[PDB]
Amino acid sequence: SKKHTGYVGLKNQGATCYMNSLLQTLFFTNQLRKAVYMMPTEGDDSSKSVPLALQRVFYELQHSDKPVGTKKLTKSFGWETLDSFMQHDVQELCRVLLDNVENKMKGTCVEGTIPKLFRGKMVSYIQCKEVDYRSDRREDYYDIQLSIKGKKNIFESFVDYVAVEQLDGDNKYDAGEHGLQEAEKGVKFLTLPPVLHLQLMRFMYDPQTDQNIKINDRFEFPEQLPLDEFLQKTDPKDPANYILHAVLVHSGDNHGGHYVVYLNPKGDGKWCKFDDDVVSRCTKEEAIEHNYGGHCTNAYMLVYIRESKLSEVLQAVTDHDIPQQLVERLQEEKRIEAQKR
Ligand SMILES: C[C@H](Cc1ccccc1)C(=O)N1CCC(O)(Cn2cnc3ccccc3c2=O)CC1
Repeated sequence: SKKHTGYVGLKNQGATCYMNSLLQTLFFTNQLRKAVYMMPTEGDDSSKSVPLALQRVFYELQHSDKPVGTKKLTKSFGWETLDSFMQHDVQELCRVLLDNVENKMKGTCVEGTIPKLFRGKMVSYIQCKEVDYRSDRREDYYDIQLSIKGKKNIFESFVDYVAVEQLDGDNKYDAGEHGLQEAEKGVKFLTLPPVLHLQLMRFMYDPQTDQNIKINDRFEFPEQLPLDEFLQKTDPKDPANYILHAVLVHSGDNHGGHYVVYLNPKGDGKWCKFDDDVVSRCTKEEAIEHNYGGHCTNAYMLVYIRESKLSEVLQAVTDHDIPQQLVERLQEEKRIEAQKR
C-alpha cells in the first residue's frame, strides 16, 4: 500500500525480471526523475517514444495510490518477447533506458544530466617490462561489474578489478615498434560518479553445461563504502565515501525466481522492500546482511550514492516539478483509457 510507506508499487505484467526493481531504483534517483520530467516530449508518438513512457511511469509512481503499469514502456523499447529480459543483464536495460533519456535532453536545459550522475572515468594501462613502452587510454563507464567468485566482500572485488594482470609465453603483448613484448596490464579509477551502479557477477558461464549458473555464494557489502584507496589521485576536499541506496535482490537460481528491490529512498536509513505491488517497511538487516547469501536469496546489483552528492542526488521532489503541459497530456491519456473499458 501507499499509506503504509509513502510509496506505490509496480504492477506484475509478465516476466520482466529485474525491470520493476530497476525502475523503482531509477525513480528514487530523484535528480534523474526531475530531469526526465523536463524532456520536450511534445511531438512524440504515444507508443513509439521511450522518454514519454518513462515520464509516464515516474508520474504515476509519484501520484497514483494504486500499483503502476509498465506495458506502454515495454512496448516502447521493444522487449516484448518471452526471452527478452531472460537473455540480457540489468545494466543493458539501464543503458537502453538512460541513452534514450540522455539523447532527448540534447539541446535542452537538462543536457548532460545522465553523464553528470552516472559517468565515471578510468584508465586501461599496458606497461612493458623489458624495453620501455606504455599505453594509457581513458575509458568512460556508467556502471561496474564486480567479480564475486571466491571474494569475501566488495573490498576484495575492487582489489581484483585493479589488480595487475601479467602477459607472457603464448598470449603476449604487441608493442608495435618493439615486437611482441612481456608486459603488465591493469585498470585504475580516475573518478567515481555521483551514483555508482555496481553489478555482481553471479550468473557466470559453466563450460560443462553450456549454460550460465547462478552462484549463491556468500558476498558481503557494507552500508558505508570507502573507495578512496582505488583512485589514482584522491581529493582531500571530496573523498570517495559512498552510501548504500538500493539492494536489487534475486531468489532462486534462474530468470523465473523472484526479483525484489530494497531501497533507502531518502538516504536516511529508514529502508523499504519493493515486491511489485507490495511496498513494506523493513529493517536495515532485511535489506543488507540477509542478502549476503551463504541460501538462494542474494543481491545481484547495488546502488551507492556518494556522501558529498547525496543531498543533490536525493533532492526533494514536489508535484510542482512536473510541467503542466505534460501533467495535462498524462491525465488526458488516463481519461481516454477510462472511456474504453
Ligand atoms: C535471468 C537472470 C537470473 C539471475 C541470475 C543471477 C543473479 C540474479 C538473477 C537475471 O535476472 N540477470 C539480471 C542480473 C545480472 O545481470 C547480474 N549479473 C550477473 N552476472 C554477470 C556476469 C558477467 C557480467 C555481468 C553480470 C551481471 O550483471 C544477471 C542476469
